[PDB]
Amino acid sequence: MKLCFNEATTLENSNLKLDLELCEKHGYDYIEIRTMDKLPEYLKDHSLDDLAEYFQTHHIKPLALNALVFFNNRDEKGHNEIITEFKGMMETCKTLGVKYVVAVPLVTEQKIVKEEIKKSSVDVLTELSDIAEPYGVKIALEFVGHPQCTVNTFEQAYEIVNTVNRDNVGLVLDSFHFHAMGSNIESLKQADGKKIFIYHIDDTEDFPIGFLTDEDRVWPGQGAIDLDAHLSALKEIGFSDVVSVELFRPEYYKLTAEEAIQTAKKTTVDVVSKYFSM
Ligand SMILES: [Zn+2]
Repeated sequence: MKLCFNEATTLENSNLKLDLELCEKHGYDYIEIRTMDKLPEYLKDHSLDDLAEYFQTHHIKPLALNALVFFNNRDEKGHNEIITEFKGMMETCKTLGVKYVVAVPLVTEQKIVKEEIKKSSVDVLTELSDIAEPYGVKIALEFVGHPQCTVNTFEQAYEIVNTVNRDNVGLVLDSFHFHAMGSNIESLKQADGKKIFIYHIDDTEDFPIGFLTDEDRVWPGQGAIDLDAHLSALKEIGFSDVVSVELFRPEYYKLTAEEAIQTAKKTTVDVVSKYFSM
């Protein structure tokens, strides 16, 4: 299983240029690039070709672009924003050789029946799939374990992906999100491992579901998530391609970029290697 770094982990104490240097130095195989801040920032004094050249000349590679944000249940205008951004991301993936694009469900206070959220998510993901085919890029749906996220549990997200039924549409299994709204481990055990594109590892303080937010995450193994169950299930269903460490804890932004990157690696490797050869 390959090791990947998610820039959220050093959101406030690093930048893409530094993340690349340190992740490369510390044996990471992949990095997930943030499109809403890290990449634009990097592009202020670098070109996409510079970045493409970097990947061509170093071990580390770009696993995915992070977040086509709020793709489902949008009005005409919002849908336009989503499609326009995804089309733009396709060009970026092509230039940098990126394999995945993570998609995040709509977060809203509006109550929408599940069948409406499903129909919209399936229709939009199918449209994104159609767009991605000529680029060979795959879409990874990351359900978010938040009470205001329209798709917040594993089974709901899996049902959507299975209904889309496209080889280039899968899931991002994030341990925190799985735990955050109480997804059932049995649902994961019965899932097709091939539909899991990316595994985001993390952990969390033991607050009840509904109260949990991303700032509550802590390093893998230092929290209350039954990671043993998650890892055992992933192994059982055949997933084993990659694990990316994603944290949003303010506390860790107080560390240097390197301390965070090295700690993210050690905690992740020490937990995951008990189930997978890395
Ligand atoms: Zn995640």
